[PDB]
Amino acid sequence: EFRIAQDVVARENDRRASALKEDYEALGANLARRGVDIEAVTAKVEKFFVAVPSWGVGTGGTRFARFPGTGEPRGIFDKLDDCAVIQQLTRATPNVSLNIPWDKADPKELKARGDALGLGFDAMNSNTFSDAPGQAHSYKYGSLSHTNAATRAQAVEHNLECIEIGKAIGSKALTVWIGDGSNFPGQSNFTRAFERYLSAMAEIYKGLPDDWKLFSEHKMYEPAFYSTVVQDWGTNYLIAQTLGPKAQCLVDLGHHAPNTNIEMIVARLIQFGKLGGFHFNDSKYGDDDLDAGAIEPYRLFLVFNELVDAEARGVKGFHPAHMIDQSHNVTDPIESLINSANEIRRAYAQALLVDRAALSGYQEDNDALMATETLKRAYRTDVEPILAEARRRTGGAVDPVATYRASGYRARVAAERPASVAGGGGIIG
Amino acid sequence: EFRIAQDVVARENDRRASALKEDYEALGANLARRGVDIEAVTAKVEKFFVAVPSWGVGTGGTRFARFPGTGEPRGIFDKLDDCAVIQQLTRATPNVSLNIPWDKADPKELKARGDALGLGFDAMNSNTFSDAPGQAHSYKYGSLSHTNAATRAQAVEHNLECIEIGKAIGSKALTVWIGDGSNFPGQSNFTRAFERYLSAMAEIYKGLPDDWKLFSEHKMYEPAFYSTVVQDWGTNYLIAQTLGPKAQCLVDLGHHAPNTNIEMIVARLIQFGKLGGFHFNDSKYGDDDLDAGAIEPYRLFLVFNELVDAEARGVKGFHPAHMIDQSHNVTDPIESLINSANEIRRAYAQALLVDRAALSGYQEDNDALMATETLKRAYRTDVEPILAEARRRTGGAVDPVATYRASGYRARVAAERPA
Amino acid sequence: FRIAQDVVARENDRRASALKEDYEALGANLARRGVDIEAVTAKVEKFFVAVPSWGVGTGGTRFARFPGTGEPRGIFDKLDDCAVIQQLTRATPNVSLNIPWDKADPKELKARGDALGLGFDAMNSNTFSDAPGQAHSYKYGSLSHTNAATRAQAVEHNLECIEIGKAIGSKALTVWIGDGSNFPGQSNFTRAFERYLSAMAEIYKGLPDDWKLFSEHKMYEPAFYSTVVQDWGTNYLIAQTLGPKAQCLVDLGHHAPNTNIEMIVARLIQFGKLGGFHFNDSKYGDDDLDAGAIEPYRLFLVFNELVDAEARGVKGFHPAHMIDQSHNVTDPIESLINSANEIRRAYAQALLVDRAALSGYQEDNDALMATETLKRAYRTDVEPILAEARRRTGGAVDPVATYRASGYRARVAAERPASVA
Amino acid sequence: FRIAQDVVARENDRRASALKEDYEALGANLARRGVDIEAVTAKVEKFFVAVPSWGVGTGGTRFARFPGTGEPRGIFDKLDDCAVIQQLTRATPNVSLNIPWDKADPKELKARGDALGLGFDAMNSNTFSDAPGQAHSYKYGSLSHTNAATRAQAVEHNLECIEIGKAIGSKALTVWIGDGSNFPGQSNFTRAFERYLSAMAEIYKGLPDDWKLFSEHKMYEPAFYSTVVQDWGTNYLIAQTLGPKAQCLVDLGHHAPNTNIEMIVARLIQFGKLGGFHFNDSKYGDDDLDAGAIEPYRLFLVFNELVDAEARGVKGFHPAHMIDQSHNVTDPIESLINSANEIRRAYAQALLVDRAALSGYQEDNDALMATETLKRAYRTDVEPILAEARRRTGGAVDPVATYRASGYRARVAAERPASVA
Ligand SMILES: O=C[C@H](O)[C@H](O)[C@H](O)[C@H](O)CO
Ligand SMILES: O=C[C@H](O)[C@H](O)[C@H](O)[C@H](O)CO
Ligand SMILES: O=C[C@H](O)[C@H](O)[C@H](O)[C@H](O)CO
Ligand SMILES: OC[C@H]1O[C@H](O)[C@H](O)[C@H](O)[C@@H]1O
Ligand SMILES: [Mn+2]
Ligand SMILES: [Mn+2]
Ligand SMILES: [Mn+2]
Ligand SMILES: [Mn+2]
Ligand SMILES: [Mn+2]
Ligand SMILES: [Mn+2]
Ligand SMILES: [Mn+2]
Ligand SMILES: [Mn+2]
Ligand SMILES: [Mn+2]
Ligand SMILES: [Mn+2]
Repeated sequence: EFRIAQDVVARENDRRASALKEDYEALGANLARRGVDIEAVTAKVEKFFVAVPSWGVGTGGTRFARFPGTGEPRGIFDKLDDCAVIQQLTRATPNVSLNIPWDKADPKELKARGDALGLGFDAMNSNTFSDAPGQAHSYKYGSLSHTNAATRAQAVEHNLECIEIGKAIGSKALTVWIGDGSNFPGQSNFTRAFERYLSAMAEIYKGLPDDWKLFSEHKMYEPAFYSTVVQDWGTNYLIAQTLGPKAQCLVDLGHHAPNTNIEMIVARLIQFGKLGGFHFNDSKYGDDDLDAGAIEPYRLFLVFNELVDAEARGVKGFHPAHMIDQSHNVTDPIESLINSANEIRRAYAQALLVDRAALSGYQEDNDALMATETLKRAYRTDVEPILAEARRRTGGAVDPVATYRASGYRARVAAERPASVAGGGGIIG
Repeated sequence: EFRIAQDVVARENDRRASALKEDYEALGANLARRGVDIEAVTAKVEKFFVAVPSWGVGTGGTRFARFPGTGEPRGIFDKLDDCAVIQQLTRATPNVSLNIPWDKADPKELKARGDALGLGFDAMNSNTFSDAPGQAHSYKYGSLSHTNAATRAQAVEHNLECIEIGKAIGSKALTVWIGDGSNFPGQSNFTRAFERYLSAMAEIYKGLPDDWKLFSEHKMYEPAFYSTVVQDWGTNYLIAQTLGPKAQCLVDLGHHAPNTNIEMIVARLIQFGKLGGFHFNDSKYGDDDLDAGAIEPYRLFLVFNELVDAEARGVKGFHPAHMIDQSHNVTDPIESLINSANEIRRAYAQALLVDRAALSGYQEDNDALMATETLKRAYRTDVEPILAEARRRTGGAVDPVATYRASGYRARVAAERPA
Repeated sequence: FRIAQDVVARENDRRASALKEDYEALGANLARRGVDIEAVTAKVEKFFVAVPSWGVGTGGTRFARFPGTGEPRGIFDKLDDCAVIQQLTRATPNVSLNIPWDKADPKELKARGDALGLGFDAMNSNTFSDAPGQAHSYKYGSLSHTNAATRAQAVEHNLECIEIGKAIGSKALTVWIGDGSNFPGQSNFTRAFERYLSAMAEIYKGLPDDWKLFSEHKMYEPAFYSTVVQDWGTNYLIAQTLGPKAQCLVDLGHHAPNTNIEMIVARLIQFGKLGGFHFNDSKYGDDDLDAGAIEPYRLFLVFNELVDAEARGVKGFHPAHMIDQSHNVTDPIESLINSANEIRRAYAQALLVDRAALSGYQEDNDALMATETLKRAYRTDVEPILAEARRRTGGAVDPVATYRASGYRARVAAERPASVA
Repeated sequence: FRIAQDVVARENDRRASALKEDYEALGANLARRGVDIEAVTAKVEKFFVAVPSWGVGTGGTRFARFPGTGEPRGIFDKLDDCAVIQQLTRATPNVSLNIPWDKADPKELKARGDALGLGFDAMNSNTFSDAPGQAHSYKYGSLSHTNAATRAQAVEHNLECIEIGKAIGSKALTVWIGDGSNFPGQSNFTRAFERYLSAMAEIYKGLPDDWKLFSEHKMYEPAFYSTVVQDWGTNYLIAQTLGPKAQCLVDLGHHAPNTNIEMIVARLIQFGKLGGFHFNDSKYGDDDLDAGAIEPYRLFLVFNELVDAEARGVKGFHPAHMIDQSHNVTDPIESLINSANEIRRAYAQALLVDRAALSGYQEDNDALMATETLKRAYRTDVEPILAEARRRTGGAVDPVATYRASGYRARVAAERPASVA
């Protein structure tokens, strides 16, 4: 299937192939003068992928309000039709992460619907941070770390169910993020709470296929505003080290304390082989979940700088699971995921342009200036031509968001899907 | 009328009377040694009030979920009943802060309900951060500073409506907080948006009654995640200075950047007569909206230190409006509000024990240590006996939450309000 | 007796009647809550925190340093001042030394300590500033410097600190370094850490059987982009890699804005890697302000974790308590005196927590009463206990006051010359 | 000429050919975008940023300082080093002096400056550290000190700074103080601020008609609890209270974590009180790192505000640009060279922003395209424009590379004595 009319793609691409040729040829000539074959970079770029969050093709909100756009996806199947667009146009998101029970549906259908749309399935995402209809036990005071054995068991039961559904759709991992924490001093005993969590997580580990991975994800706060059981990579690490070889750490860029050097944390987890994967997005204040690289692009480059360095240093057995974890509250969800996904590839490409040998040289002789400049020369290089050409050759659009608006897709699904109503967000009932 | 049976309050008070006498008298003995009449403090304490927020009477939540308890208030009228409990037991919340359209109801009836319940109404809170049913223009991209004239006109009109309702219930102020901002660089033109906002607030100021005040409330972020038109007290001051004398700044404790010295911002505003009021709550990470004092009680005391100091220095016409802006996601909203209110009186109480003569002296001699230590001798004093005696003398409960749970009130309203 | 016994006496007498009233009032009040003020005072009496030798002198910032009168000229002077603090508070029997700032003949240090009734806490190495003669500079690092020769020299200095430590009775080595980078790309994170790990292992080898090696993390400063030991997570990896004797030292002001510090303490305790603390208060960065002066509640919440571990019966849990501060605008001695009191104050209040009730409210997810349970403890003015504790052990009911009355500062001011160049 | 003309020429001819390729490529790409590359280059050529006399010397922290070789000592060595920066970058024709640090005979300063091809930017008073002989200490504050005489001394010093300034061609006086407190209660916030506003009025009077007075805010350091001029809010209160000649100065690293700095800029511009900037970068606090070495996009966003100010043709908008960094682990010159380069880059890119389309996407609340419109400019490698601008004005294609080729560091190292060989 083709969510976008192939003629629209070819059309809009042809309307740009002229400029693209110039820019590309000019950049390839520059990189050439720098001992780099723009063709090897491009080659690698077309093969780099990140997963799109199913809960991301819909409009997000805040506790204060939600302002839905038009043609909002009604369910998981609609959401899949949308991601198919992002993939067709960028060729960088051939996989979708699901959230249960949100995208709960007949596995045969999901798998079937994806095969038609040319989409696969990334890591399963359990949900014990909200109560579903008929749920016997509330998650108000926690889930996997709740003081009630029955509630923890139910929480464990859910994650287990998530693994079955994923096993059936082709998923190879389970990411566990919970809001388990406390809003007040004394409310929780940090130790007992964690101990409970570790044990509960241990039972989930048993139900993990032999070729699967369990990813735990840390966050400093929200929904818990005083303490969070899985608050930082430190704790996260302790979890991965305890659970077993199949348990790794998930790093969501916007979940760190103000000014945290996030790229070091990536390196530390890589060092001890516990970097399960990422959750790309950007922010300025807290867990803002903004478009990848929209606020701090250099930071995103520095995170990939560690990733490429490991990739280059022959770090055997290093295939992190990349995913986009964003909330689009004031833009078309599709356009954002499209560009956020491209910004990720931009960062990657620039990281592949760094003179690794020259860098080591400067690090070794403590030449701080040239070291940081060595990185900058790569970051400064406008890799758009490479990202564009990569898309074109793989059958994507030279200019993704442009082709999309020209295809009219939004007005289209908008005419097929019911109208959404703007409402509160959760600060009150 | 009394939401809580008077016989239960009396019972629960006699039960603790003996102890309170012991503690109060020991405290009086201690304070007299420090040359402080415990009586004069109790006298001022039972006169300190702070209004409860209607939107805090029910369980709040986050963008990730909302976990309601039992007997949640069905509407504004339910909320007023629960606010009546809070006032009956603490005698510190004789007023309620409403939000329109959230609490929209017939002014005449709200007024009626309030009078019967012994409650009054504090500043009105306009709501142009969310779309009301039927609304012509969406506030998705802003309100008072929206690029589209029609949307700004609609925003202005909403606030003017808010003024009409409040005039009707005995309210004398309009607090304006908006989420206007941008989530991306370039998405907005900082100055132009601000210019629009000022122009829009100017119109509201124009329709403001002359026995009313206009409070603007700054916030660093949320809902906007890159820029916010009214981001800090700097922008806020510009705003109030421009609008006129009836427009002041409202300080919400959790709306500041990390490590910000908030008490200083409070002094500065008083110095330039632009401190309209507070939105009390506590926090640790962002605008957490936690019970006041539950995270940083000392920070709360320092804010009150500036309030009590202003009165000491002689500042005139300073009567900031005290309000509680909290969200209670995992506790009985009512019990939370009860202690938050008490905690606020606690900070005020201790700030009144500060020997200003001694303090001033150490400041002049640059004796930093004795200076800081002078504040600490006040803050370290357990003033609970004074807070309890004050409630006891004014019809309240020695142990508010204790008497509340003994009333089984929550079980009662949970039966009257199917879930 | 650095302070005349009659001064201490006279001053205690003048305040005896009030201490009696407040103490007995607090005793009654506490008795009503099922707490033995007596049992608390007795425990408070035995809570000791080590004073840093480098804190008894006026500290400064990169912009300036405003010394006071009577600044100590050397380690022996500092010890004399440390004895003033211990005599009056009775909460600081030990002193933490810094090599090479305090380097001196171990036998004289030991003798001056014994004579003053002072012992020596953990030894602190210094490879964050060059010393004269140094064959290699620590500009670009020390234990993790790219140059092996530089790392060797850092390792040697640490072993040397151990030797000095053994002679004066010390039982641990604390290692804090500025090693890091100010520019992205300057250092290869992983490689700099492997180097450090390799260097620390060697130091570990030189540890006595009854010694411990403490690694202290810090988010930034002097490194402004990356610090090798940046947070408790990296710190944990170090403790776990080096061995049983290796633990983590937590300095309150070394964390990112808003970091829940008490949790980290809880985490290290659970995994047996809580070596000790460096107490001090802060508001913006590693301010090193007097403990409890800014956030007294946070201090109490850290101690709540400390007292709870005891309550859970964690075995082999004996963390090293030390005060790590800089006093830039007060009399170093007066600040350390009160900082010591604030900590005993936090500790005291932690002991007043009705944990049986706390455990109840926690299990019942009664968040409000839970938090309220801690507050009942924290809101108690424990000063009478701290003062009575001092009296019974020969300290001053009002330390700073007795110190001012003794004219000590003025005395040492007339005895010590100010540094001119 | 500090650096040899044949070296510059040599290094430039060496890179001139490839520069041509890149430059013509950008002019091409910028043409298909509707931009005249030669228009940008002409403006870039005239973008100047003052160089701090204290920046040419290796910086340090409260823990240590590792001076490099050939350290300039005394204002004269310093001017000689700043001259290297101006010659190779051509973007720093003027120097900011700090009194008393660079105190000397005005006539000789002015004389030495013309000899080197340097002017003198705003004067910088210093009442945050005590100088030898000083009657009163600034330990507890200067312009806001509680002691009248201490404040008179500060006023007078600043006034002296204006006189030194008038004699060398300076037109403004920047006033940054450490004044604040480290403990709650120590200072009475309002009273201290009143004493400061009163003293500042005194200085204001000494300002010539064309002279301006810049006050600089800082969240913390050296004060660790509260600072008199803590934020831009207080700053504004000061500038609008002292008068038309007094404006606010904004040092990028003096803001609370996560603060939106470019917005503060806008707000001040709109109100005619943006006196100028102090460029540098940070990640934690006032790290005072090389501009754009940490968050280059933020530098651009600040500059996007500065450039838009030109277009909207704003009034009273004439910001004094100064670099205020501290180089602790690199050659002070090389750093200042690339910092001044990074600043021009920001400017160059902000200048490529299609204001028309931007404003278009703003009114339509088309946020994604709006942000993408900024990304199109910022994403453009404007180095070819930077090098070309340098080449046309007598600068070097690759400043640091030419600097290194000139072997200048080694030269001054041989002329100036270190502390140790
Ligand atoms: O904040 C929550 C984390 O980003 C999790 O990955 C979460 O599952 C995601 O936001 C979708 O719910
Ligand atoms: O962040 C919101 C501010 O605190 C406002 O006062 C708001 O109206 C209040 O929180 C109600 O939601
Ligand atoms: O920030 C530095 C840490 O406090 C270290 O413990 C340091 O060695 C101490 O301050 C003494 O210099
Ligand atoms: O003294 C160095 C500089 O650093 C300070 O933080 C301020 O930026 C001020 O400009 C001062 O002159
Ligand atoms: Mn995530
Ligand atoms: Mn940042
Ligand atoms: Mn998130
Ligand atoms: Mn508020
Ligand atoms: Mn804090
Ligand atoms: Mn709020
Ligand atoms: Mn320390
Ligand atoms: Mn420290
Ligand atoms: Mn500056
Ligand atoms: Mn600075």
